Amino acid sequence: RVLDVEVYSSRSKVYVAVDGTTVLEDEAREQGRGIHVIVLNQATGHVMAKRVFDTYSPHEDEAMVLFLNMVAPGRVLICTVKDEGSFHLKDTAKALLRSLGSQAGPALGWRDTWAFVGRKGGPVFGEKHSKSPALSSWGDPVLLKTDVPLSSAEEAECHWADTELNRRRRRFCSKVEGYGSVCSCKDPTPIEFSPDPLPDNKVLNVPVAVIAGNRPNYLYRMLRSLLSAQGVSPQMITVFIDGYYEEPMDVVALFGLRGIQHTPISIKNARVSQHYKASLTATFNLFPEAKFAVVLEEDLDIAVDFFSFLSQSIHLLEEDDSLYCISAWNDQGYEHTAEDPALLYRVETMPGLGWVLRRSLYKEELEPKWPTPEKLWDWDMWMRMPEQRRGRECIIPDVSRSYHFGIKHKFNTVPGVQLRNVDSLKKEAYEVEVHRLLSEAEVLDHSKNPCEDSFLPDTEGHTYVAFIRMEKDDDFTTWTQLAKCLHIWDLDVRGNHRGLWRLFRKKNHFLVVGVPASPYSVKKPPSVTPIFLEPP
Repeated sequence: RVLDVEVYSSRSKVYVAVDGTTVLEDEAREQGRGIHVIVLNQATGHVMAKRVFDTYSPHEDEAMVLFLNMVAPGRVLICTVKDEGSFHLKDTAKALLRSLGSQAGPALGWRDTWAFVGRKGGPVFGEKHSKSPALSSWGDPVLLKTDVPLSSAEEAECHWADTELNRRRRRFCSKVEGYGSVCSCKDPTPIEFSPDPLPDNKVLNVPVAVIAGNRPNYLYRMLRSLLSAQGVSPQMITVFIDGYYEEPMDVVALFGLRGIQHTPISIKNARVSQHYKASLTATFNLFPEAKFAVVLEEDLDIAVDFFSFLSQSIHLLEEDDSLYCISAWNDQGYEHTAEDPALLYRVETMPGLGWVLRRSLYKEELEPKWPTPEKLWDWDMWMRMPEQRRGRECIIPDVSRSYHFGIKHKFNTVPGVQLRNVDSLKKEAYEVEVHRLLSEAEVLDHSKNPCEDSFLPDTEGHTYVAFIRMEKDDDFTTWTQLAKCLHIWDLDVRGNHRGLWRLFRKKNHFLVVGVPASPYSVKKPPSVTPIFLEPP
């Protein structure tokens, strides 16, 4: 058979139509702006992808050239511009549009209305161009009646060997486009992974909760990092999606993981908060013998040794009840302030971004008092308030084991790292080592400037101390200002332990103590006057 595709380019609206039923409209007044790309398979005409690219605005043309390159060849692409798409098209995008046999596309100019439907890899089916006769005038709205030959059920599909990876590959690859080489006949990229097994692994039977929304592109990247991490048990992973969006679920099914959907109790940050609640209770219901639960969000890269790092450290959670969590994320650990991968800290905060929650804490304290949907509080800020944290601390590594790729942070690439002196992070033993470190550490010149490298001797390996004005345990004026000029996280006050911040400057360990609030002011010579910085 053959498909009557109807595409339409206009000033304020834009639509497509596949055998009588239009699968995308957009008469909205301020939005949708740029080229709209819709993608429908070549043997049934089902939509596999829907896109918008603001090439009226800079650099979205680069998003489009990428995406069209990720679309499998043979595939009928339809384009239909509205409002304006010329302004930042650039030679590269016009070149790709030429490649797909479009000639009115590469010559697209100011506020033109242009519609193109055609096959990727030839040939062209219908192109329709409209020229803006004046610069305030626009291309007369265009409508393009093309009939599009339907291919065999066999020529649209990729004939791989019948491995059931490739069975789930085909169920994904025939449903959504834009994921590229995972859906390409030749050189098909892997859909399961061969992570080196971690021996002595204590995190075997800890569930992994993946908190995801309608960002399938992020979640695909996330899961590939995760299922590649040393010692993963995909059995224990379940991806909680907040909504009934099918594309994020198809990515879950592509890797063959367990996917839970949740009806969005809204609004805003309350809505995220309720998804976290729902997902957490759900994880402990799917795994009632589970003492802990790993919580990862979909916008995170998972370091190679992430489960190596948890297995070594998780005994601390049950042996030390003054611990709130274990986190993979050092707020202060950027590439220039973090160095030791074997090293661990205690901090009086709850960083999130890949963390371990203990079952007892959740069902005995947190879940009963979890904020109602009426209140628009961030879940993590609420978990960091003293009624929830109750003065407990979180284990973090100096080099993080998660990377946040949403929308310069140091991230561990070395695998199978042996953490040093793990048991020295129980409450009292950590205090032993802290004092130990201040007794061996060389005090600095506190009349020299702390914001420049001049502050630290030109050396590597030594450990140093600086003292800053912290009048109360609530006075972070000087530290916030300090934080800014070393170019690390500055907004809120993170990584403090009894008034002590641990960081690295110029490959040397570097200790900041707030005087007099911190109980470590005892280590400060009377000669030294505590450093103080004011803001504006």
